[PDB]
Amino acid sequence: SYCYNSAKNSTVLQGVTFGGIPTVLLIDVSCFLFLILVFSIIRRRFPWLTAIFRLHDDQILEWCGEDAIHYLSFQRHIIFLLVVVSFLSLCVILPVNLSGDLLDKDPYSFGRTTIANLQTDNDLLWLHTIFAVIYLFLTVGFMRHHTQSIKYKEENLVRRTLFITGLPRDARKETVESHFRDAYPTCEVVDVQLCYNVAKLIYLCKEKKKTEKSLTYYTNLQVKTGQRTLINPKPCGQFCCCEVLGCEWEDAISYYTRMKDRLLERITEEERHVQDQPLGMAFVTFQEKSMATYILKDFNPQPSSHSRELYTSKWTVTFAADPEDICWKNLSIQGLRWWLQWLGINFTLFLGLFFLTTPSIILSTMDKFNVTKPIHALNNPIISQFFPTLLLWSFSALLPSIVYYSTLLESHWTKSGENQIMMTKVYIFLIFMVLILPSLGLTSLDFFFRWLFDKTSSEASIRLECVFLPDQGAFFVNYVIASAFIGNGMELLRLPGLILYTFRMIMAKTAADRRNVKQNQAFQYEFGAMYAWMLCVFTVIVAYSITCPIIAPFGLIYILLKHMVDRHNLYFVYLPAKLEKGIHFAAVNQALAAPILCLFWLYFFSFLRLGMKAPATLFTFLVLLLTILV
Repeated sequence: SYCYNSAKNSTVLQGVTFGGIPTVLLIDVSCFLFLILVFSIIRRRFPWLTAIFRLHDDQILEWCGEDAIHYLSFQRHIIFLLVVVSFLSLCVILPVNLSGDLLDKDPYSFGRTTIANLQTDNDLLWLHTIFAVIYLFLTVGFMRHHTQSIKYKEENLVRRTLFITGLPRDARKETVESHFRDAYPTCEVVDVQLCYNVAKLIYLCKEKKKTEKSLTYYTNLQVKTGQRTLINPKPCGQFCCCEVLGCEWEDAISYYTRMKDRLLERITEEERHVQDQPLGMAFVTFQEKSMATYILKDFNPQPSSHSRELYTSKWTVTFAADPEDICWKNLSIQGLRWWLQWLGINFTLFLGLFFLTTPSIILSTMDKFNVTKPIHALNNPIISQFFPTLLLWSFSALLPSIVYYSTLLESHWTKSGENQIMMTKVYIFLIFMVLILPSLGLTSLDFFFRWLFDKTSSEASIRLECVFLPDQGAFFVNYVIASAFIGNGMELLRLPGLILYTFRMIMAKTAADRRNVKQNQAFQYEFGAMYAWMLCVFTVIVAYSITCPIIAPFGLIYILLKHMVDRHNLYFVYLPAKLEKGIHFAAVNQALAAPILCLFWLYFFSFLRLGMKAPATLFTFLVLLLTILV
């Protein structure tokens, strides 16, 4: 007498053969091995497994980048934490999940190993919650240790210049200087430089420099070949093989000369206009940092004779960044528009997340909507267990470039806030794209299915105690394996990278041009992107640790697959480390979110299964609140 009672001589449809995890795994590893085979061929063109069998931790610091050492230290800390949690979870909590009767002890159903196979009116889930908290301390300790592995000294002394926003457009340098003298007589200013709408000027000068580089290339090509080169200036104009209306061929030197002259005219126009358009922005540099900091905490003000006309109450004052990194070309989009521009991008990118992950989930349950005909209808094990998973992984792989385009479009101010904020906005969107939003989606899908089939269609309401993801949450398990074998081997071969390789070698000017292109063949290692990827998959793993612990070992494999691969990725192909120390600290403050999410989702599923009447729900609420506050 347990959930999934029966149908008329047809059993049930929701059950799956061990969530289909083995077969996809086999398929996955096959592709992985397939990829590694190609890898060998690639390395025979541009086994080396003995290298990873032989790599050591001294030569990497001896010659390669310094920050790669901290990245590998974080990788080692994560692998140790994951192996500890795997051997601590599969030992106790898997037998605890198996010691229940909601799945009727069916032979090869995934749900028998998940939290779904656990009585709601029990005390064993207390262990869950206890388990769900001890992780924190464990993880915290490990993360704390990793901090002591880098212990970067806090030195960011760029504080002699203050960036001030909210100044009136009619403000003058003399007036603001007099205001600072009056409000802060003990504080003396060396220089005030008002910011104007130069942005448009920057943009034009960037296009001039691009045009000149192009002109110099075609002039040097003529001089070398004696031939005039015709070009098509339309998008994709290289692929225009035929004189069709819209594929006009022009002389390259004549085109780029005319473009340069038109850009020069517009630059000279804009240079006259530059003052007329101030931003009400200001930079105030100082002899000493301490007076600037004094003004800063004072604002975080002292009246002057020039307080009223300068609208001092509307100013926002911060420490000015490095003058060589501040994006002037993105400073003209200040004001509420920027804030609106904010919502003008992420939200639509948010609406992107509903159009790439929701498909996959649908293919996961495209055969589980009739909630009847329960006679082994299911689907081919290739699809609905693997194909949606691979599709989700591929969309996640395409996401970081989309986030790069979005961050460029939203036009931030400081270049420093273009990689740390980049990593944060890739990690958050990845979490919202694989872990939280898809899980909520298919949990609500199971709610719909249960309302369609379980005791509601016949005479009553929903028996909500046995509510869980369809395939009993097998899907993310596949994802982890899809991120471990096919995903990691795929990342090893860098198919976007090799596509760029082939697309740059095929499209050229001369057949024998192997000298060029190869100069930019290798690219800088994007520590932010790979940190965000590892943290996204780690959140997917640890989030379902107290729940559906079969993922816990599989995710371990992932990080191992990652570890070795990134070692190779940090020795042979990709460039050495260059990034700053802030990214690693942010990544340290990133893994702490995974067990918090795990606690939140354990509480969420417990509250979904059983109401708030039981003291367990109240205990989960209070403990989640206190750990979140701390």
